[PDB]
Amino acid sequence: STGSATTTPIDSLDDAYITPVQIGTPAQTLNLDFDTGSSDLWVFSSETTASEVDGQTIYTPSKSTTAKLLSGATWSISYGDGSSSSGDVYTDTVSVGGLTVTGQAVESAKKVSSSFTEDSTIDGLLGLAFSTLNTVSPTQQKTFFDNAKASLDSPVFTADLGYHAPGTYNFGFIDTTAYTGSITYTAVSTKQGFWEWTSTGYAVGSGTFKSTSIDGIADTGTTLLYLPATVVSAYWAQVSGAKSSSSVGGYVFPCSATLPSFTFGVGSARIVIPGDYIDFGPISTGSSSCFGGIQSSAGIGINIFGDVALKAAFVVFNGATTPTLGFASK
Repeated sequence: STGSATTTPIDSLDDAYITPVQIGTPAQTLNLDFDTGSSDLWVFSSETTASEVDGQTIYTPSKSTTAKLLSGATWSISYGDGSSSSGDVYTDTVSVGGLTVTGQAVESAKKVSSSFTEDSTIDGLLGLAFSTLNTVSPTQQKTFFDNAKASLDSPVFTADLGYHAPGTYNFGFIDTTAYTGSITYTAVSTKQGFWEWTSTGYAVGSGTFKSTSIDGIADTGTTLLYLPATVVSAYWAQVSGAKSSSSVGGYVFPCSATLPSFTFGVGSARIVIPGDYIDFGPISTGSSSCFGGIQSSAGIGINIFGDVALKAAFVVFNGATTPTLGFASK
């Protein structure tokens, strides 16, 4: 089997992407944030504290003939950005782009933090990291991909995120029309539960490539590119007037600037992030200070190849017995 679904930016900045997911019988379609940095499929629901729902579409398990309470199971998750959610668990039928999993754990939120409430466009998350990170207790549950894997034509999924435009998540096949040149594959460590890999270096604009190992994660659920402070300083030094602002929370730059590209290495291959991908717009409405899309990972504890990086590539998440990651230009 295979699946193919379009993923759509939630706003004009590509802060996140939503993908429609069918849950239950008859189908209830919710727009979920596919997150290769976490491993829980959770949804706003009829159980979510009413004051914490503001415009989201909810899953109502009592209206699904295939929903079953997973007795005694609870979940609770905290994300890198400080947001969180928790609740109980149902199993139900879940379909993405025509690919169906029966008995998928659907984690129903009883509580969500303010950032979730305040974002009316995201109805929940669909985790695509390794199932070892799943938070369900006392019996850990499998991700949608882990459950689908054996049925897929090939044990892979691909992320093809758009810049200010829709893109695609495919399951079970590699669309050879969706990228240019070849796909370069690189080793993955699953030791921390992430799609963790080592970039071979970087360049700023038309500058020379610096060969240096940068360990980080491929994370579709993180907006920006978070890299070591040395790398990030070298980038922003090429933008007149750019500075790190503790009050704003990172590097800002004059909105009048033209940003240089940023290149990262994948083995001997190179992925180029155009400068415009690094512009996250005014820090507040009407400001002439703009927020940068490359930020320091210092104090995160890990480097993160988030959407800024991934949307410059066609990315293969290869879930073979020994997982790997592939990157192609597009």
